[PDB]
Amino acid sequence: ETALLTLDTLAKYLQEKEVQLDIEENGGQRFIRMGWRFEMGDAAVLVSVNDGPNNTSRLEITCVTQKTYADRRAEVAMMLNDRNRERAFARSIDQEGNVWLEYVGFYPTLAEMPQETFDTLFGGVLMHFQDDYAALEGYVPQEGMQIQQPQA
Amino acid sequence: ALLTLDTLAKYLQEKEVQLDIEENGGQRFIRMGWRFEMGDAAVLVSVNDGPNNTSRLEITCVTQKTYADRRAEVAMMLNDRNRERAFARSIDQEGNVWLEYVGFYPTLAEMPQETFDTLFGGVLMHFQDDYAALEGYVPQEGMQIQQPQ
Ligand SMILES: [Br-]
Ligand SMILES: [K+]
Repeated sequence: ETALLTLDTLAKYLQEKEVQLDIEENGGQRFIRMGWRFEMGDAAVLVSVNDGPNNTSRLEITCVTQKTYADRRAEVAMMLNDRNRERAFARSIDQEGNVWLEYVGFYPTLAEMPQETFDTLFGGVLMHFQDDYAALEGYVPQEGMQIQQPQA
Repeated sequence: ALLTLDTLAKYLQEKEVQLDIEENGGQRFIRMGWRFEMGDAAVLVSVNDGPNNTSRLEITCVTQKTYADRRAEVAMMLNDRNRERAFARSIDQEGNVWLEYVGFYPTLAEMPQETFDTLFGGVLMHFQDDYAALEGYVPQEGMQIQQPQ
């Protein structure tokens, strides 16, 4: 009804789920920074809302592994390549070997952004990232991977 | 002007785009061919209405040129672009190159023509950039200068 796409609206949604976060600023652009501890390793999660021309804004969510895989770079690139076609989101491995998963959505500026939609999107990003992270780490627990993992 | 496939097709048709609406599986989608200076492409658009009152808007471009002989090199090139630029690039087993946009919206979200045109334009521009890099494109042929008349 009244919640629009702004960094403060998304921070509130994250706070409401008791996610610990800080709001930072580089250049002119503010962003939300979060740490996240997955079963198989730690990660950074970033969120920003960037305005553009033509009254359109970009919601960007980014996950990056703390762990690095520089010694398996070609192998990882091909694994991520196949997921980039079959699934949502954009994965890559950088020169240092950290693995990234990114989301970019384009919205009319100050579009309605309901809590349910953001939670679905955000949860979706984390679940896809966790799946890739589990594959890199060869993590395949007997009980199966928990769909909902604590930031802890 | 809500997010429905029919709305998006109206926006494209308003811009004189040639398109067909098709059904595969249970999902309807818009199918288009696109001509770039360095090669042709398939361009697909769908709106998939999912759970938690959230829908996915998907826009996909696929090169008709193929790069299977260069698969590893292309994969690394796309990888680096996937880190630094919008959207998700990949190369498939046949060697065709894909660029995907997958956006999440409240179901039946407002989707003004100005935003869709910016989004759709941005996808095409990014894909053209990648296609140009793959092909090493340089304008090869000049303007014919003979006038009307
Ligand atoms: Br993406
Ligand atoms: K998916």
